Amino acid sequence: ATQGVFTLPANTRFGVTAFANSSGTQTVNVLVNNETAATFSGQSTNNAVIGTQVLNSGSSGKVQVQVSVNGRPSDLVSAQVILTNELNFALVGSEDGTDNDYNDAVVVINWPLG
Amino acid sequence: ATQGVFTLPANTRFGVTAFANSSGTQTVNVLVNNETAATFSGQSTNNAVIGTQVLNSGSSGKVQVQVSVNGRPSDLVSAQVILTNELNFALVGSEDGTDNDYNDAVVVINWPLG
Amino acid sequence: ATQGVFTLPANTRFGVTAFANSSGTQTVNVLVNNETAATFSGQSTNNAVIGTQVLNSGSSGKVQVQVSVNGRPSDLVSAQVILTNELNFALVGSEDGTDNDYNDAVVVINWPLG
Amino acid sequence: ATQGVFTLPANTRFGVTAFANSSGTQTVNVLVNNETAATFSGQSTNNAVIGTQVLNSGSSGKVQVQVSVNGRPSDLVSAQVILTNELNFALVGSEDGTDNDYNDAVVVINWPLG
Ligand SMILES: OC[C@H]1O[C@@H](O)[C@@H](O)[C@@H](O)[C@@H]1O
Ligand SMILES: OC[C@H]1O[C@@H](O)[C@@H](O)[C@@H](O)[C@@H]1O
Ligand SMILES: OC[C@H]1O[C@@H](O)[C@@H](O)[C@@H](O)[C@@H]1O
Ligand SMILES: OC[C@H]1O[C@@H](O)[C@@H](O)[C@@H](O)[C@@H]1O
Ligand SMILES: [Ca+2]
Ligand SMILES: [Ca+2]
Ligand SMILES: [Ca+2]
Ligand SMILES: [Ca+2]
Ligand SMILES: [Ca+2]
Ligand SMILES: [Ca+2]
Ligand SMILES: [Ca+2]
Ligand SMILES: [Ca+2]
Repeated sequence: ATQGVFTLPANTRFGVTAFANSSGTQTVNVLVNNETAATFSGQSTNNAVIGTQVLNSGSSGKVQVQVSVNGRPSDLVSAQVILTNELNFALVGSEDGTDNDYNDAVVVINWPLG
Repeated sequence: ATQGVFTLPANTRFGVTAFANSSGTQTVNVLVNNETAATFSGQSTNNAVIGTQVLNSGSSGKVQVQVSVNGRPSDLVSAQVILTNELNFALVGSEDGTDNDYNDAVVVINWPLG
Repeated sequence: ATQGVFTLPANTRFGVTAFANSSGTQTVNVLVNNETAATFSGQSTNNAVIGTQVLNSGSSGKVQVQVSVNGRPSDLVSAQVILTNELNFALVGSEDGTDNDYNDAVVVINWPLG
Repeated sequence: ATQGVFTLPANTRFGVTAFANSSGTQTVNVLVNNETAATFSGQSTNNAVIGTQVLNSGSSGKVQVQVSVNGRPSDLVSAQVILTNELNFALVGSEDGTDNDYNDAVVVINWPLG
């Protein structure tokens, strides 16, 4: 099944943050309405934040997270969780190799903000 | 925080099912747009299904689950999880006593159907 | 990534219930420690419960859900959610065709029981 | 029900990161085995990261997140989500006022690392 794709309420600000846990340099691309809206690049094996930014879901509300290492797409796992019918978390994990820890690039999207 | 309240897409069919794990008789009430739409009553300490039904979220999409034992409201815990940005689960747990297993009445709402 | 596999606490009773939403007959197989422990078969396009049963996670705690239609494995989506650090839900969705509603066979595993 | 408490596997490294979305200064305290292990303090209404750190769950695996503003405990909401039976997210939201957006202090715990 497709992973890393989330439908957020339209024209809503959200945060996107990425953590790295791999020897390979992680390239995280965030698309809004199928167009790049943010790109984070970094390397860490200690969960360092390689990027964080505030974006707007726009008219479509479509947000997609892509993760690649040296141009090769990583395998993604994702899900959305809503707490008290208000607080949203769009979660993404990714695997660039064979150990399957799926934490090589961890992306967290949260809303609402403010 | 409020628990057991979920905003579903409008006019969408969904399933609601309740399981019981308590000495006390569980009364599960499901409200749609603040009006009763289903009521399940049963007793089991072996996770028996005390009720299952198909409902429609209506114009408001507001769905609220209430659980009580002998007229006394149980304490609720809940959350919504979305898989592959399509499959939805609105989950509710409830505690009628002091052991805090929160499974006395377990309610699962799922959509889409068909 | 692998889906439908969950590690439950050892020797713990859990419930497993399956719902069907497809023209095709759904075959849900539940494995505990890689050995069949339950099999549900049914057909419904109205979220009917095609099976529910209480199982024990055993010494390994490994539980895997398989879904197939006419012998063909469906594509699975899954996740585990824990509420108040006590109530557990192991969720599985499955797609047997091309519309991607992933509800053809919906499986819910819950614990603790009693 | 109690919120903000999570049982992680013993002696496992995990990351904890906090975001702020409130006029009030957020004080996030992380306890491991009931003893303070990290404290973040900051103010932002734009989801700024007020802290991030790597901790070890220790022998007990008990991790608890506390959030307060000017010494007053905020109301918490939380849940744990596991993807592909490997990637873990312990999520916490908090409300310091009356608008109930529960994002005043957002805390994300993730593991495994490396
Ligand atoms: O080479 C990539 C590899 O780097 C290691 O340090 C680990 O983080 C692995 O999970 C990852 O797949
Ligand atoms: O008396 C109510 C009580 O019944 C027991 O059998 C357990 O199921 C408890 O969790 C529940 O609170
Ligand atoms: O033929 C299989 C097909 O049956 C339909 O009724 C729908 O439930 C589809 O989602 C499913 O894939
Ligand atoms: O004064 C506290 C208050 O600050 C505002 O800016 C919002 O972030 C509210 O959600 C928050 O409760
Ligand atoms: Ca890896
Ligand atoms: Ca890794
Ligand atoms: Ca109880
Ligand atoms: Ca009980
Ligand atoms: Ca289908
Ligand atoms: Ca279907
Ligand atoms: Ca607030
Ligand atoms: Ca706020």
